[PDB]
Amino acid sequence: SFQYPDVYRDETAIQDYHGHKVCDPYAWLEDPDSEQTKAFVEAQNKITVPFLEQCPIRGLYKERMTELYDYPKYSCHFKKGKRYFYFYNTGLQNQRVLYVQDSLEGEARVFLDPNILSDDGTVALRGYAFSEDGEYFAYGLSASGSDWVTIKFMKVDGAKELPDVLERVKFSCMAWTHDGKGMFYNAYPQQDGKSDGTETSTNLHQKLYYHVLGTDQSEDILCAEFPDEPKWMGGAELSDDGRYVLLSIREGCDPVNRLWYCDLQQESNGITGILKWVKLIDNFEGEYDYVTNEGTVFTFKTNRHSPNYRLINIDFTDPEESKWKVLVPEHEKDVLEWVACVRSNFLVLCYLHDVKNTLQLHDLATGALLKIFPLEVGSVVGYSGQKKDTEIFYQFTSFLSPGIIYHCDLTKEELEPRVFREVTVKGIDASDYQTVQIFYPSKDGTKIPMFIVHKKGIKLDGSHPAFLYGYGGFNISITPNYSVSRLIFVRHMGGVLAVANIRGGGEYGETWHKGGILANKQNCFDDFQCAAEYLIKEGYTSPKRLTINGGSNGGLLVATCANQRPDLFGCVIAQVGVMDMLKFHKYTIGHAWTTDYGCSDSKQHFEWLIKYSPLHNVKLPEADDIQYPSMLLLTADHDDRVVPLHSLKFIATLQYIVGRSRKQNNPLLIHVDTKAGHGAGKPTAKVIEEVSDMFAFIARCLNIDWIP
Ligand SMILES: O=C([C@@H]1CCCN1C(=O)CCCN1C(=O)NC(c2ccccc2)(c2ccccc2)C1=O)N1CCCC1
Repeated sequence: SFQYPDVYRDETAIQDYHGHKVCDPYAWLEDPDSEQTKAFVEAQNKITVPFLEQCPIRGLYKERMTELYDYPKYSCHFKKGKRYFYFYNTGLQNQRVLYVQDSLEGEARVFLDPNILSDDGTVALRGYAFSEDGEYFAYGLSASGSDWVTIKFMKVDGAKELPDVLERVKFSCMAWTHDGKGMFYNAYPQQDGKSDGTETSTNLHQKLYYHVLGTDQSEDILCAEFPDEPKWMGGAELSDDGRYVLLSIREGCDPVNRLWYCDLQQESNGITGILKWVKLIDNFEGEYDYVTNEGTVFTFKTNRHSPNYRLINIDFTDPEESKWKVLVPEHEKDVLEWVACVRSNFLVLCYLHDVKNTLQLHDLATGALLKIFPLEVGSVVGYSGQKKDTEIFYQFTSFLSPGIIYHCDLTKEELEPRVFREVTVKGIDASDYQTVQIFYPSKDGTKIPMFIVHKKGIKLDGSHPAFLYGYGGFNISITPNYSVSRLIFVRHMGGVLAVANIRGGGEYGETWHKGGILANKQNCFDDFQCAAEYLIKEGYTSPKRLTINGGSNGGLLVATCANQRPDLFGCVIAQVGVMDMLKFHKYTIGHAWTTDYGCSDSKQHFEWLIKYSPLHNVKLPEADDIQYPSMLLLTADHDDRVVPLHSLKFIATLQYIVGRSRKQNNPLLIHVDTKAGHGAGKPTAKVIEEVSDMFAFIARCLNIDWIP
């Protein structure tokens, strides 16, 4: 009932990659500003939108979604100075709001409402930092979902807006020096062309500046720069005593960093230029994440010779590795997620035990286990408690639990944590659904964890629509989260939810990470393909009714699996994904992902990439009874994280190579949203629209009837 647009093929766009010749006939789609690209985007949306709204389930869904998603969304309370703050979204607000109250008992008042900044909610808060005395506040503002940030400042008492403004900020830190004179932050060199998120220009030479309040940005002090290394990025932070400036130098997305420090008492007259950095750890062999310090003895969470991480103390007066003391040895199985120091000498260790979180209280001096905090199965997605705090707050979330915030007064003999707040989403009955965690072997036998959710009592006859989700990369762990959107799939679409913790992530330490990157990248596609076969063999679903979803790095995942095993799925939703594995390093911050995929500039890497690159491996099955799965690619014009050209070229390729076939009846579509980016800061209204599209696609393609 619909035909695809004619898209010019530049058959002369041939490039040589180490003796190999590859044709990129839609390379012209790499210019966001051309009239041709604009005409192409407008045309594609001209066929997608209608098709999506033509589904009577789309409105049913959006309605249901609007009611179920309408619940109070709170964040952990956190104390800065003598006041308390917490984010709160009454329900369907575009962006959450920052509240402030002088007392846990006192009345809270609005502090910062990003909602009065843009009628549609596409201006989001991206990063904030309070001054040591909690008397001054700084926050980053992002428009249309770009990573680019604008740092503004506020006076806490009275919530007065200051005139200071910092531009050209991206992937920056925010560290105030304890004297309250200024803050450290990162910026990029003023470059030609635009800088609003629609550009594809590569970000290099990020520098470290220091901004003194009450001055103009032209006056900022350059405190660190690496002109010999364009890719390095140095984030800064102050130690608990405000005496040292710790600079973590990073290159790429690997769990490793260089560690230089600066003794602020050694600076002749303060911060007037490039600091007298001491190159403590001058290499990229391991990650060193700062926890706390006592005098010159610093406590760090590291992964050095410890794939599952551990805590170690370093004395800046005797730095020799041969002298580091192990505070909390590495666990043989559990991965030490993060650590916090609270109440002067308490350590909060959060572990990942079989894709589940656990909280324990340890002693700083010896590092001995003091207490375990009971936690049901799920994850901790919120926490507050600084070294100066005498109490802690943490938020628990699961597949059927919207979230419980717990409190614990650490100044009491009996450390009994009590429930501070508990959210519930009526219209959904947890008692009706069951969560189960299984382990299935992959092509090489490696047992892989997977979560499974569905209504109780379902008969495993492969007659149920299944939704399999996954990421698989960059040391990212997919733990239990609440998702109204997905629960409506189970309840009103009789579907089965399942999440595979395939290799490439960090569910099992760096070892797990390295098991799915560079040369072992194919391991990620095998693990995920095996999870689909498992669900099909065990009776949960059938290929014709199995949908797979992934976003960003996970978009590469599903896009690649569709290419390698199209017979295994009946629907594919790839969100803002990577498709051109040959040039991803050429745009914006793509050069950073090479530590996981490699670079096509190397003849050794090229060989791995050319084997799975979604864009270069589209091919119509030779088998007559086999066609490509229905496919929906979601992208946006301001995604400066993963440029849209990846999806643009990939779709053009699909419709030409496959869409043009006679046996192809399954639609290959794309939707390019406007005024939105990679996903962070996306307004509540745009997000309701997105899921309504995704599930309208499934229901219409798999022909699923709604269940009241
Ligand atoms: O968005 C992404 C991936 C995954 C998440 C982070 N990411 C990024 O591409 C992160 C880009 C920006 N960035 C770096 O290039 N290094 C990080 C870093 C982030 C996480 C882990 C290690 C380093 C950094 C540098 C200095 C100081 C602090 C942090 C950072 O934020 N992808 C989209 C396409 C596939 C990968």
